[PDB]
Parts: sequence; structure tokens; C-alpha cells
Amino acid sequence: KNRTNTDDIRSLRVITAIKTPYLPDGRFDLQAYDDLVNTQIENGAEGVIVGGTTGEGQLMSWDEHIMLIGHTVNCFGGRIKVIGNTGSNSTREAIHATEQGFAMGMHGALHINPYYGKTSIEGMNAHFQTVLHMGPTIIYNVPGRTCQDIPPQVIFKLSQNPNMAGVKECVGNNRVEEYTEKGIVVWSGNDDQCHDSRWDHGATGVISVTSNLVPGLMRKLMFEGRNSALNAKLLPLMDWLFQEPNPIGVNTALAQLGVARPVFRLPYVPLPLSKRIEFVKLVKEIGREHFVGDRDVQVLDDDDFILIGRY
Amino acid sequence: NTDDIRSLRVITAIKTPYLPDGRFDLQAYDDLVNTQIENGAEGVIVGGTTGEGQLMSWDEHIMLIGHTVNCFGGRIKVIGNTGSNSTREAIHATEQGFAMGMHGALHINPYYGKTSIEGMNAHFQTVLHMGPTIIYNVPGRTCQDIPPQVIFKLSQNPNMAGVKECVGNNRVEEYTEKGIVVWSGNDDQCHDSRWDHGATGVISVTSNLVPGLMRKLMFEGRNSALNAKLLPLMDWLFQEPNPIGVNTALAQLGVARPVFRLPYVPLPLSKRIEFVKLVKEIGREHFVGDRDVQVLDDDDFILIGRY
Amino acid sequence: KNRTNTDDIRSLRVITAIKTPYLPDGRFDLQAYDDLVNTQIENGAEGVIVGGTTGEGQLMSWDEHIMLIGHTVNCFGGRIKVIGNTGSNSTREAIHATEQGFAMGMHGALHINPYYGKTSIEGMNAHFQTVLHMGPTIIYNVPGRTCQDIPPQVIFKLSQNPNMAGVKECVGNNRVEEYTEKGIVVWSGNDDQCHDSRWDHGATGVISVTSNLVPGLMRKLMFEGRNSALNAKLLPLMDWLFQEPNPIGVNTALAQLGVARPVFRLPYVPLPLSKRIEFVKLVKEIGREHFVGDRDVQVLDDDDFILIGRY
Amino acid sequence: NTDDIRSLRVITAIKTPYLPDGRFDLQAYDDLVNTQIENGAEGVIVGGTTGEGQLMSWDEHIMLIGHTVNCFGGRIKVIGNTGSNSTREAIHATEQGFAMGMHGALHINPYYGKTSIEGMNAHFQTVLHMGPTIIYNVPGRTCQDIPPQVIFKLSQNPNMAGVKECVGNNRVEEYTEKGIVVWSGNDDQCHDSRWDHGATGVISVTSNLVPGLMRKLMFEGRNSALNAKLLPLMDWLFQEPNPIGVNTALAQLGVARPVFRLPYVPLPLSKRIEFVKLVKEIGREHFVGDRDVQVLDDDDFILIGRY
Ligand SMILES: COc1ccc(/C=C2\SC(=O)N(CC(=O)O)C2=O)cc1
Ligand SMILES: COc1ccc(/C=C2\SC(=O)N(CC(=O)O)C2=O)cc1
Ligand SMILES: COc1ccc(/C=C2\SC(=O)N(CC(=O)O)C2=O)cc1
Ligand SMILES: COc1ccc(/C=C2\SC(=O)N(CC(=O)O)C2=O)cc1
Ligand SMILES: COc1ccc(/C=C2\SC(=O)N(CC(=O)O)C2=O)cc1
Ligand SMILES: COc1ccc(/C=C2\SC(=O)N(CC(=O)O)C2=O)cc1
Ligand SMILES: COc1ccc(/C=C2\SC(=O)N(CC(=O)O)C2=O)cc1
Ligand SMILES: COc1ccc(/C=C2\SC(=O)N(CC(=O)O)C2=O)cc1
Ligand SMILES: [Cl-]
Ligand SMILES: [Cl-]
Ligand SMILES: [Cl-]
Ligand SMILES: [Cl-]
Ligand SMILES: [Cl-]
Ligand SMILES: [Cl-]
Repeated sequence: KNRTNTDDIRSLRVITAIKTPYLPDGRFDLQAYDDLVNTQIENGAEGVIVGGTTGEGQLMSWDEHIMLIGHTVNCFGGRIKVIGNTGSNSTREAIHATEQGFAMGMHGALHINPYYGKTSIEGMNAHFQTVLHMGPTIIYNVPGRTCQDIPPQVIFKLSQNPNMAGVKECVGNNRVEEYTEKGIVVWSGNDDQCHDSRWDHGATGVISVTSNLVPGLMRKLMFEGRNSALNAKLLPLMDWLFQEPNPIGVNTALAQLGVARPVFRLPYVPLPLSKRIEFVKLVKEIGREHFVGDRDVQVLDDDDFILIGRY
Repeated sequence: NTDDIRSLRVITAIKTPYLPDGRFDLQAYDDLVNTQIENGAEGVIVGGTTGEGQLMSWDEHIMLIGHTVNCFGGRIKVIGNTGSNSTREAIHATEQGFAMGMHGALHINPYYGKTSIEGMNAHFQTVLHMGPTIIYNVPGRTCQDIPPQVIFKLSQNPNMAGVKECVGNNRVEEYTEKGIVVWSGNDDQCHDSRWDHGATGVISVTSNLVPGLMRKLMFEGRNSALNAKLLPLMDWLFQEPNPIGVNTALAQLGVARPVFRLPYVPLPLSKRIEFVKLVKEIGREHFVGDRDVQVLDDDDFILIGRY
Repeated sequence: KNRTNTDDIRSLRVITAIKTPYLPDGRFDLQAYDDLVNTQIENGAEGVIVGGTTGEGQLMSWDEHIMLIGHTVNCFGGRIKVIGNTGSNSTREAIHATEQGFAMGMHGALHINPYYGKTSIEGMNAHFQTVLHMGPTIIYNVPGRTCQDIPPQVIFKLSQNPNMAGVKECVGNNRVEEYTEKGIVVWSGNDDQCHDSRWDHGATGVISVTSNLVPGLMRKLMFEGRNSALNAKLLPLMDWLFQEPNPIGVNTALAQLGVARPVFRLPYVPLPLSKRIEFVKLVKEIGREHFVGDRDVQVLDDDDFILIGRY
Repeated sequence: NTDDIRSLRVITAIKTPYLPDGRFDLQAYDDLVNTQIENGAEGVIVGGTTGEGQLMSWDEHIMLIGHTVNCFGGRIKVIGNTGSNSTREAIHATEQGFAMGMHGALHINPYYGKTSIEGMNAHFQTVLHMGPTIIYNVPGRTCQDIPPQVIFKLSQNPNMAGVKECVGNNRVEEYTEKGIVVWSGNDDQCHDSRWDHGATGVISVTSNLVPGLMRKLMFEGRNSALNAKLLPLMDWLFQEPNPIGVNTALAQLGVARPVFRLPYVPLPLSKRIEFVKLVKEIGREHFVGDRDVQVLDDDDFILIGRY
């Protein structure tokens, strides 16, 4: 019913938080975006978050956001689950974005707790209750960005709603175990923990940044059983990706791989030259064929980069 | 002018009151600002966190700033909260706020979508040039501390009025001892910041309730007894994240309707009972409005998501 | 190429300018809307204009507009051609709406010349040139509403662009003939002329209001050859529909037929009581089975009607 | 007050000038308004058709009104164009315009999506109560005449200041003889309307160019010779739909940049040559700005769709 739709989200192991690429004037580069999503599908990504933090949703106008979701459903909705990031620190915005995203056929919603303008436990519950009934929902707990832990009592209460698909959890393995042991579906939101969460702590899978770069490896990591060697091989890449706040790393890497133009909407700027040289090295160690795109990786010069505040 | 901002000691982060349908209650808002002016508030932040700026549409945001300037601009400095975690938004909001004649802008570092030091600087540089700016460091909400090196660099811009600082007295002192203007962002620390650490003043929530006392606290010299008298009120206000407390208190005082834009909801019954007690201990005449304080029933509160 | 897509629009004979139904609080009633579109499909409507004048596009927020298009493509795009009304008297708006509507998978755009803020012939050309390249486009000439005839020299110039599908023409049969005789595809925008335009003046078909009520009859009228008797039978209905400006009639009729709630976004208000009584009579003469819905037609009381300015 | 609006004789429908990137040129805009004030314009419509209101975003619309009020509100009456063919939009724009302190609203009947007489009345009734309102009848643009019966009914509302009428002198006289304030909306008829038909004044495009002359025309009594002197300039201005002419002329006079938001484009070269001639016949000192009038090349013009 609504049951089957929620179940469809719950069964996904590899969800890519897809990067939004830009044209030199700062508008969406839909061609490059379409290529990224095709690559994700071809390498076994089962879902995509559209316009999340990795996708710089907070930098979009609301129409762009609604357009990108609609676009993703229309082009790829039969080949991958499309999960719109329709959350907000404003309940009103979360309501409208969520209903519009479902009306347009997205398969689920990702909902963060109100950040910056944080609220009480009662308010957080009230917030989630306005959107939980609209369709399959992933609750996103990322206290390092929201500055407010979504406590277990909120998660467990929400999980009585059949539309609550599960949790993107970033607090760690202990918090993951706490939920999975009670049968709540958890996706790890931390690339560098998702192997252990998957195989040691009952996590269903990952909502991933790293899969933007190496979707095949991330798929292996989530499906083919424990593999501490593969996990260790990815760690330097993951450390490189998160040395500045996401999505600064993935934006830089995808430019370097030639699959997105070197165009940044502020307030994001690329990793400096020395870090770009590091990246070339990491690609060589892991093998360029494992990374998205066909073009030889480039370091890029500082002045290849376009930084835009007005677009 | 920047110097005009720099000399302010009492800036109120004004609450935005609502009509039962969720729209702004301009009449109540006007009354709150008048009350602030009458009791010596020298500035107002319009549509900051206390003002629930993040729940406004952009037009309501621009309208409220313009409205405040038109009605009160000759009587109080009007500082628009025109910041955002989006550089594009901050740019547009700031230049529109200035074009409407606001006296200054309050800019936070990008929250949630946090960036690098270089990205933070870039962000600030797109707006700092547009007019007098207060930089807002509130790491407990942004989850990213604006480091001293950033502040010192921004302070070379003559449009940088100063810092609303929340880290504490040591960070306050680090700036004020270098002649950087600081307003404390923490009501429960602002007395000590003001008299012991060189802070110019406070950007205050508590002044929404007791503007007279907060004025005394900032102008009339050290007074640890007044400070101690206010602490229970401050502790009550901040037991849930601002502005839940001030929203609840202003409803209880009868100066704002009991109408909350989600995701905020009022303090529970027992806390409202506590509030009535605190008003009696401090004395009702010190709190905004004339109406006898009420406890209110839970069903008095309107919680709105669609407005 | 782009050729095939334009050709797909050109081959449509029955395009319904679909009414947008509302809930009592003034929001879209997507359930009722979905039922209307299903009815249109089941009775041989081949295309739908989403958010045109009949659909009260001018009363929508931009996100609602983008949402409705995306929604229509997602739910019905495989069963009917979805033509977004993405035009505007503002070139900037027309540009954004058009590209967003195409990104979301709509099959064509309907573009009016700038109304109210009318421009020169040169400006009208410049306006159309910004959006013509984005995909299959129907140019809409309705001088009775725009207060500015799109002259033949503009139409003929635009028709050199392979994305120009054809014209929704309202000036009349002579203007229709002028274009069709040169091989330009024309849809009549006047229900009470579309039979003659179709069979006597080379028009491909109709972009229709009346088909909201009697889709089967309108389909017959456009496919099954000349039929002056059927045409005469529909005339009283069409006269009733247009006695106040569209969409006042169709909003009233659909309420009366029980397929849309009696909810009007201002500045539209329903036809008065005596006209609603007339409508019941017209349904009886033509036969209720020919009209959309299953519910017995009602007159409705004045106070069944909800009129909303704030929604 | 409504009476304050009613007494205005010269209202300029002010042009909105642009920067090369398509954004508002506030500096040039401020200069245009100053010039209007200096030469006796008593009101300004902000973001009407001449002001290309239909090309603005809603925030730019709200910002420009607020800006005009803040900068010029003490020196000139500011009438926001807050109307729309959407009742919801008109409601929001009007109440936000008033909250920002505009003196009046100009409301058109719903155009393009035209409605019934009853719908038109309903539309007007949602906004008339909010403050002093000028009702705008321009059937050549709306494709729907506001009938006298509608005007007479609205005129019972004390907030109805009057009518900007474009139908002609007979319609003007029909209202003014009943003591309804009318401003002519047709520059080439406003002299006769003013002196022969009881019109109070003009809501003018031509005053953007020659504000001094338009003032004389409205205040200093019948002057068929001045009227005849202006007619060639008026005929030039309106050979393409307003504001194509005024946009072109202000670019030629050097007081606005040659930047057009689509779907407007400038008059062709030969018309710009005509313009230079008309300026010489009338005398350059009568036209806004100090710069010698230029013809400009076609490639001087920036046409923008994405701004
Ligand atoms: C994704 O969620 C949202 C996206 C956009 C909005 C925009 C609004 S709300 C409103 O009334 N106005 C007009 C005004 O306030 O004047 C807006 O433009 C609200 C929610
Ligand atoms: C105030 O702190 C809390 C209050 C309530 C809870 C709720 C819990 S804990 C748990 O495992 N389950 C599932 C079960 O036991 O079936 C819950 O629903 C947690 C924290
Ligand atoms: C080397 O790094 C940079 C050097 C210069 C810039 C300049 C920018 S970015 C932006 O939004 N604006 C405002 C505007 O474009 O109006 C600028 O001036 C950015 C980065
Ligand atoms: C406070 O600053 C801002 C407020 C609103 C915006 C929104 C924009 S910009 C643009 O082009 N569009 C149309 C579209 O992208 O569909 C928008 O809706 C940007 C900045
Ligand atoms: C369908 O086409 C459009 C829909 C919406 C827009 C909205 C705009 S444009 C812009 O800059 N801003 C922010 C500001 O101006 O502050 C907006 O909100 C433009 C086009
Ligand atoms: C200034 O008036 C006009 C100027 C040019 C035209 C263009 C025409 S007329 C016609 O039939 N065709 C097709 C053809 O002849 O192949 C045209 O392209 C019409 C009016
Ligand atoms: C019998 O016909 C009618 C009777 C009363 C109304 C009232 C309305 S409609 C609207 O927008 N507003 C403004 C608001 O709701 O704020 C009203 O007061 C409409 C029609
Ligand atoms: C000038 O008056 C208006 C200006 C803008 C609006 C836009 C609105 S209202 C609303 O809810 N939303 C969000 C949504 O519908 O997605 C909007 O964008 C309405 C009136
Ligand atoms: Cl692989
Ligand atoms: Cl308001
Ligand atoms: Cl006191
Ligand atoms: Cl049939
Ligand atoms: Cl501006
Ligand atoms: Cl003069």
C-alpha cells in the first residue's frame, strides 16, 4: 500500500548523495548531471538523494530544487529510486517541498531536524509529524552539521509511523546498533564507517558521498560481504574527501576527473593545489578505471576554477 | 555610519509576533518596538533567530525590515538579519536591506552547509562591502566557530562594525583588548562581559521581556545584584532553544498572541506556572505590557505549519 | 531529432486546456485533477495544456505551476502529450518556466505574446526567440485577451524555426486559412469555430475548453469528418460556457457535474443561479452520459461555493 | 490620507533604469526621482507599466517601493503599483506596500485572465480597504473596460482616491462631473482633460522627459500652444507601446543606461535620429539630464532576458 513504497526504500543498500554540477554561469549543468546519474545506475547505485548537502540543495532556489527532483524522476525514476531532499529548518518549507516532491513522483523524502534554528524535542516531533504522513521518509541525524542530536526517543517514536523508512545516522556505530537491533533500518551517513556499520552493526547500507567517485567499489563494499582490505584501500580517498566540509572534496575531485566543470557556487571553494596533486596520486594508487569518467585526471590550475556568488 | 552601530550598548533581537492565521501581527510588532524604544533599546535586529527569520518568506523578511525602517528608523538603529548559508541569498538580502535604508546587517557564518576558512572569508567578503556589518559567531547553532584569524582579517574592513560573540568571556576579551567592538550574544554573561571584559553591550533576547532592566545592566555600571536577580529569568528563557522561551513569555504577558510557527512549540504548563512566579518575584511592572500575566492552557496555543 | 518531438505535437487534433480543481482551502485537488486527466485520456484527448488560462495558471505560484507540469508528466506522460503553459509577459519568466518544464519532461510549450505589457513586433520576435530553441512550441494568438494581435509576419518568421510546432489561433477562420494554406499547423482556440476550422480551413484540431465537459463529442468532432448536426448540438453548450470569460463557465459546470469542488480562486466567481439552472437543462438535452463524471448534475446553492483570495 | 492623493496634479509613472547586468540601477533611479521632485512632480507611481513592474521579481517590487518611501517619502507621494490579475498577489503586494509606508496603491482590473463584473468588484474589494487606491482603467491594455457602474460602486469606498482613466474625455467627464477625481492616463489628451473636462491632473509618461513642461501644462492654465509644442514628442514616445519610447529617449539623454529587459527593445536608428531633432526643436534644457543627446548605435543597446 503505502507499506510497499516504504519497503522499496528500506531495501536499498547503496544510495548516492549526488553532486549537482554547474555551467560556467552557475546554472545547473543538466547534461553533466544526467551523465553522473547514468554512471551511478550503471555501477549499481540503487537510490539517489537529489539536492541534499552533497548536492548543495541549500544553494538552490526552490524552483531549481523542485525542477531537479521532477527531472530526476522523469529521466531515471524507472531505473533508480529518487529520494528528494525536501527537509528544512522551516516546517512550512518542509511541508510544501515534500508534498510537491511526492506529487512529482519522487520515491521518498530525506528529512533533517531543524538546524541553526533548533527546537525542542516536542517541536522536533511536531515538525516531523507534519511531513511523515506524506510518504516514505528517511530521518537524517547529522549533529556535526545541525548542532542538535536527534535523540533515540524521537527516532523510536517516529518509527511507529509506517512511512518512516529508516535513519541516515551519523553519530556512529553504537547509535546505529541501538536502532538496527530493534529492527529500525539504518543507513550510515559516514563513508569511513559504513563498512563496519554494514557488516558489524546491522546497517542496511550507506547514503554515500564517496560513491560519486567510486560507485562500483561502494557497491562491492555494501553487497559482497565483509572486506577489510577494500575498506582500508578506500580510507585515504575518504580522508582526502572530508578534509574540508563536504561537498568541497567531491566538487574538486569531480572537476579533476573531468565529469563536472570546475564551477563552485559560493560559499564553497576548491581544495588548494597541493591537495589536488594529492588527489591525482590517490587515483593512481586505486586505479583510474575505478573512478567515474574516461578523461585522464588533471591537477587543474587555480584559474581553471570559477567561483560564483550571483547566479 | 559604522560608528553609529559601534556605539550601541543595548540591541534587542526583537520577537516577531503572529496573528492566528500565522501572518505577522504588525500592530503587536509595532507595540513591541515602541516599548523597546521607550525603555532605552538603541538598536533592533529584525528577523534574526529570536525573530524567527528562518521561518519567514523572503518578501516578509524584506517587508519587515523596510517597515521597521519606515516606522522607527529615526528613533532606533535598524539592523537587518540578512545573512544566510547561501552566499547568493546573503548578497541579495543585504543589498535589498541597505537599499531600504537599514542601518546595518548582521551576518552569520554559513551554518549546516559549513565551508572552509577560505570559503567563510569569501562569503563575508561578498557582503562586508555593502554597509555596516555585525559578524555573528554562535558555534552552538552554526556548529562552526568563526576563528579569531577570520575576525581579525574582516576587522581590517571599515564596514566591520564588530562581533556578536557567543563563545564566552575569553573570546570576548581577545577581541575587545584589540579594540574590536564586541556585543555579547549570551544574556547570562553580558553583565560580566560588559563590565569585566570590555564588551560594548548586548544583543539581547531578555530585553524583549524586561528592556528597562537590561538597559540598567548595560549603562549604570557593575551591579552583581541586579545580574543575580535576572539569572532565574534568563535560565527559564533558555531551558529550551530560543525563541521558545521568549515566545511563551510574551504570550503569557499578553503582548504577543499564543501563535507559534512550527517547528517551535511553547514551554509546557509547569514551566508557564514557573513563569508567573518569576514575574511576581521580579515585579510585573518591569515586564512589557500592562495585562496581568496568565499561565494559559495548552489548548490556547495555535501551532501553524501552513501560513 | 528535435524534428520528431515537434512532429509529435503537430499530429495532435484534440488538446484539452485542462481545468485545475481546488480543495476547500484553495490548494490544488490533485485527486480530482488526476481523475479529470484520466477521463480526458479515456475519451481520446491526445494532449493537455497544463496551467493555461483555462487552468488558471495566472493564479498559481511558480512552484505550483512547475509542480503541476512535473506531476502531469510523471503520472500521464506515457498516455497523453503534456504541454506546459510556460509563457509570460516577462521574457525572464518565460525562459525559466520553459527550461524547467522541458527539464521535467513536458512534450511542448504553449507561448502567448506579452500581454498587458505589450511590446513592438521586434520585441515580440526577441521574446519568442529566447524560448523557441528550447523545444516544441505552440504560439498562442488570442488578441481578445492579450489586446495585441500576433501578426502573420511574426508567425511566418517564427515558423522557420523547426521547434515551432504551430499556432493556437483565435482571430478566426480567415487567419487560420492564411497559415494552414502555407502548411503551418493550426489549432483553433475557439470551440464554436473549431468544427468549421477543422473541416473547411485546414486546421489540424482544437485546443479546447469544451472538451473538459464532453471530451468524447469533441474527439468525434475532430476525427470523424464534417458533422454540422453534432456541431449545432454543441453550440448551446458552448454559448453557455463563454457567456462570462473562461474559465468561469467550465469551473461552474465541473462543480455542477460533481467532478470538481465548488471552489474558486479569485478573481473568478461562479455563474449565478439562473445560469446553473440553464446548465442542468443543457445536460438533459445533450444527455448526461456525454459529460464527465457519474454523479447526477446539481444546480448547487450559492452557499455551496467557496471564494478564496488568500490560499 | 486619500485627500493628499486626490490633490496631486502631476504624477510621474517613473521609468526603472538598469545596470548592464539587468539589475536595477538605484543611483540612476534616485537621480530620476530627484529630478522629478525638483521640477514639481507631486507623486510617483513605482513599478507600473512605465516602470516595467511586470518584469520585476516580487522582492524587487517590494524593495523598490520601500526604497522610494525611505529616500523620497517626505518629498513626494509614493504610489506603489501593487495590482495584479491575481487577487492573491494584489492582496499580498498591497498590504506589504502599505506596511512599508507607501502613500497609495494603483490597482488595475484583472487583465489577460479577465473576469466578470462581479469578479472585478470582488477583486477590487479585497484591496480597496487597505488604503488610498487609484483605480486604473486602460482597456487598450487590459482588453476589458472598467464600466462606470463599477467605478460608481467603488467610489462609495472612502479609500477610493480616484481613477486613472484612458478611455477618453467623455469617460473622464462622466466621472469628474459626479465629483470623482480623475487623472488622465493619456499624455496627448491630458491638457484638454485638465482644462476642459474637470480632470485633476495626469499620471504621466512624458514627464519622465520634460517634467517642467508637464507641470506648467497642469498648473498654469490652458495653453494650447505649449500643448501643441509637446504633441510631436508625445507622438514619438507612443509610436511603439510604452515604455519602449521613454526607455529609448532616457538612454539617448544619458540619464538611463541603454539596457532593456526583454521583451522591450529600443526604437530603431531612424527614430533615434528623429528624437535628436525633437530635442533640438523643443530645447535640450527642457529635458532631464545635462549630457548632450546622442543617437546611439544599435549595438549600444543591451537586451537582457536572464537577469
Ligand atoms: C519550499 O517551500 C516554500 C517555497 C516558497 C515559499 C514562498 C512564499 S510564502 C508566501 O506567502 N510568499 C509570498 C509572500 O509572502 O509575499 C512566497 O513567495 C514558501 C514555501
Ligand atoms: C526519554 O528517553 C527515551 C524514552 C523513550 C525511548 C524509546 C525507546 S528505547 C527502545 O529501544 N524502544 C524500542 C522498544 O523498546 O521497543 C523505544 O521505543 C528512548 C529514550
Ligand atoms: C580568487 O577567488 C575569488 C576572487 C574574486 C571573487 C569575486 C566575487 S564572487 C562574487 O559573488 N562576487 C560578487 C559579484 O559577483 O557581484 C565577487 O566579486 C571570488 C573569488
Ligand atoms: C534572498 O535572495 C534570493 C531570494 C530568492 C531567490 C530566488 C530565485 S533567483 C531565480 O532565478 N529564481 C527563478 C528560478 O531559478 O526558477 C528564483 O526563484 C534568489 C536569491
Ligand atoms: C518562472 O520564472 C521565474 C520564477 C521566479 C523568479 C524569482 C526570482 S528572480 C530573483 O532574483 N529572485 C530573488 C530576488 O530578486 O531577490 C526571485 O525570487 C524568477 C523567474
Ligand atoms: C509586413 O507584413 C508581412 C511581411 C512578411 C510576411 C511573411 C509571409 S506571408 C506568407 O505567406 N509567407 C509564406 C510564404 O510566402 O512562403 C511569409 O513568410 C507577412 C506579412
Ligand atoms: C458572497 O461572496 C463573497 C463574500 C465574501 C468574500 C470575502 C473574502 S474573499 C477574500 O480573499 N477575502 C480576503 C481575506 O480572505 O483575507 C475576503 O474577505 C468573498 C466573496
Ligand atoms: C505578491 O504576492 C505573492 C507573491 C508570491 C507568492 C508565492 C507563494 S505562496 C506559497 O505558498 N508559495 C510556496 C508554494 O506554493 O510552493 C509561493 O511560492 C504568492 C503571492
Ligand atoms: Cl569497479
Ligand atoms: Cl503583513
Ligand atoms: Cl524598569
Ligand atoms: Cl461520447
Ligand atoms: Cl538592487
Ligand atoms: Cl522647464
